[PDB]
Amino acid sequence: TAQLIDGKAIAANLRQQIAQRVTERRQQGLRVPGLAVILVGTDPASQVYVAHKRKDCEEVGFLSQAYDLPAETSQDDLLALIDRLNDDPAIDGILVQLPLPAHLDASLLLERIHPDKDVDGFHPYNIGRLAQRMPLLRPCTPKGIMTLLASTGADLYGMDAVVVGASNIVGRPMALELLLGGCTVTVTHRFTRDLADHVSRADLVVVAAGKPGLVKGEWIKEGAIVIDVGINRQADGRLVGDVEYEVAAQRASWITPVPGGVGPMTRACLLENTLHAAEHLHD
Amino acid sequence: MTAQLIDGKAIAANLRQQIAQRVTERRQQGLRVPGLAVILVGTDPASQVYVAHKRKDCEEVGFLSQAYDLPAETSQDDLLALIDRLNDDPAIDGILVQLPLPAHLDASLLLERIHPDKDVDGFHPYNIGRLAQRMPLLRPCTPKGIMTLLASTGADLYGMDAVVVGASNIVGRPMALELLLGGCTVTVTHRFTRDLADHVSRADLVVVAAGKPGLVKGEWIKEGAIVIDVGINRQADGRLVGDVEYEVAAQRASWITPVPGGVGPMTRACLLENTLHAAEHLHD
Repeated sequence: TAQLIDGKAIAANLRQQIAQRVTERRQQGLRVPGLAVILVGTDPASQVYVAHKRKDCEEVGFLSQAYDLPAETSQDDLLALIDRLNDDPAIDGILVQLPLPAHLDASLLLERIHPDKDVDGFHPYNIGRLAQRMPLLRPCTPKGIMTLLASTGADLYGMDAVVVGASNIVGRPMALELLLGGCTVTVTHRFTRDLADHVSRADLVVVAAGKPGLVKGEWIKEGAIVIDVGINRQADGRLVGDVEYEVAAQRASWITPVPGGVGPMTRACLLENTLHAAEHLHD
Repeated sequence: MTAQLIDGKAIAANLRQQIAQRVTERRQQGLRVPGLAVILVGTDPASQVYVAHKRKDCEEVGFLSQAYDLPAETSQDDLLALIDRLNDDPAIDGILVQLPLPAHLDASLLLERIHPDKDVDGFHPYNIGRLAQRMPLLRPCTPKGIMTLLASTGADLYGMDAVVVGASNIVGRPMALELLLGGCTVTVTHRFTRDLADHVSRADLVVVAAGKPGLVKGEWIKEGAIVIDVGINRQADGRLVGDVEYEVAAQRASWITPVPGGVGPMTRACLLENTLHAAEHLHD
């Protein structure tokens, strides 16, 4: 009964729009956006995810620079690579594939990225800027979920929204995006006393919990919008989502099927960030 | 009527002593005294008063003070260079800029020039982002102060339903990030919120920062709730009437802040606490 949000189709529309914009730039003599994607180590998951990023990068016609470093690359060498990419005016976005080898300080390395080239958008400065209602580059997964909400044509102003999975990296950012978008926002987490009462009052539910069946379909308010993205922002391979779909779908006005498009939306908004950076932040 | 009163002025005075006693300990032990550079640009009467308050407190706890009372016409570039020198001075732990600035300066670019490291006010986007991701560097001082007020009640914030009334306010978002880190379930409301009463009346903890007299009705307060009413002026509270209807709220709340209360002293006290922390933990 609920209409379906198709994140995969919206991510494709978004890649298509970015590719066309890039074609309008290149004919106009404007610089093509550059994206450096850095991989360190052997992790099969990370090789697959990085591969999807670069495939999406090529489709959209960005200038791209691959850096497939070996796992024992020093922290300092990696800093010098990030220092050099910041000072390269041909590069608009710098991506450091996660997770990184144990010896590497994850936070130090990621925070070395100029916030205006941090197209993932989770650099602390970027989240802080979102927090104070003037984002530089928005965290791409939350941004991607706002795009999902936008496709429903719903008016978020005054909507009671609930974010389930505060502990997740997307959770706080997601809350800041929804507040920016006009919603009253409740954030819940593992220690929330009565999740059912919070969810049942919500016009909008965003769940990123990685806990199958956590949100009962009975908790969903009639007419609610339900976004179920789990904890993997790069690829959704779940057979069952955090929300119990059947009943949820009987009551929601809009729902994301599971597995859904969180990965493609995340990559699309990542590219969208790279383009914006080029058009707006780098001259 | 029946609510234990949260006294922010007492707590702030108590906190200034501790900073003072710790400074005297460092001074007795030959360790470096924390340094605070306080910048004032222009001559706005309220801004002069507020820096005065900051600098009285700064001298009370025995910090090294550097005062920059600059003229209102001071160039943005000249002010940048001032910030640059202060950033690299090992004697200076905290760099503070009194607001508002004259309108001709890009106040964001200047405030962001400060190393989050020396941002003792704590509202640098980096600092707010670090707080957002559960790994705070220097905590925004007004929200930190509200967390201290709450800690003094002895309450367990874990699984409490908290509501922050004032998203508009510069404190609102950081308040929410503080409350979440403290383990509350947190709802943030603002001018487009529907049924504000329903959100407030479900809350075990209400933090209001609206600058709107009587906005939150005392009848909306949950029985046994903790109620913090700090208005929208972080440096002073001169309201005759608060955001919460005090008389009725006091009959229902377990703890409540009187109004006019201690948001200002608490804010300055936590700013000073961040300077000490900077000195003891972030610098040499």
